[PDB]
Amino acid sequence: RNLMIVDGTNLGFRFKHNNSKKPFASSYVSTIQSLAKSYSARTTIVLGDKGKSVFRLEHLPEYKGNRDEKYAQRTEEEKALDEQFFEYLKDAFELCKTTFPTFTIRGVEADDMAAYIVKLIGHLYDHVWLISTKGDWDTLLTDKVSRFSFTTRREYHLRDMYEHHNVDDVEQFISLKAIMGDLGDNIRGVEGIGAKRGYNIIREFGNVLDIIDQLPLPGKQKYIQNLNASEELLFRNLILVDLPTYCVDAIAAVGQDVLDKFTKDILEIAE
Ligand SMILES: [Cl-]
Ligand SMILES: [Cl-]
Ligand SMILES: [Cl-]
Ligand SMILES: [Mg+2]
Repeated sequence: RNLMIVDGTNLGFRFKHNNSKKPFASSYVSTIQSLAKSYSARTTIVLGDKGKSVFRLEHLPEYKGNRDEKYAQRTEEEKALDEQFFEYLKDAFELCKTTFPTFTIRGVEADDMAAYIVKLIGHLYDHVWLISTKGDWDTLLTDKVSRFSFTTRREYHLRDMYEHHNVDDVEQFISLKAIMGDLGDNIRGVEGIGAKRGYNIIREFGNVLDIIDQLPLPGKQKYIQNLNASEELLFRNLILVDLPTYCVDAIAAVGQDVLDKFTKDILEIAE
């Protein structure tokens, strides 16, 4: 009765250390099978990353530049080990494809594919279970869309949004992420705004688009002065973090034909 969407590269890292040394294709597929039973998945779709986010790099050339730097500073042995891991992950994906619908699209993040699948076919299922450790995927939560993380073991539901993310709803989460950015993705945020302040700002003035319309905001605090100077950053960050709004555009960035093919494939699966 449910749809299960697997963040497949993310799952591969589950046992990254182990998965770099010995082949894991059979274990990988049996994990997905176990998850599908646990979550009563009538349909299971596995996603992988391939290349870099063309859409996000066009908006922010420095996007995930910290991650690129780390890869570039690997020792030759670290790199070989990673190359081994990715060869094993490729084998895992190939085996996976024999059993489950499995997609990679060069230049498109798994995030965008997942968001688009939920939009396109989520209505056909009782519940949608997202298998990912990425907090960014909680921009997709609803009354009928939840996430499971293998690292934390938590099942993430919309009703628990404040516990998880210091906001009450997805619109707020998206706006807060835009305001705060993310060090890990090399996305700058507005100086002096923590989760508390940001939530309070959103509850006062509205979402980031509403905030932008009201600049300059009243208030003497330095973090308000910082916000008032940040129209460009806020608008760009919203594009970078608002998965539901931009997921179609992010797929279309690599070719309308590629988006059309993906749409066709997903609708076939859901029939
Ligand atoms: Cl590599
Ligand atoms: Cl700032
Ligand atoms: Cl704060
Ligand atoms: Mg991110």
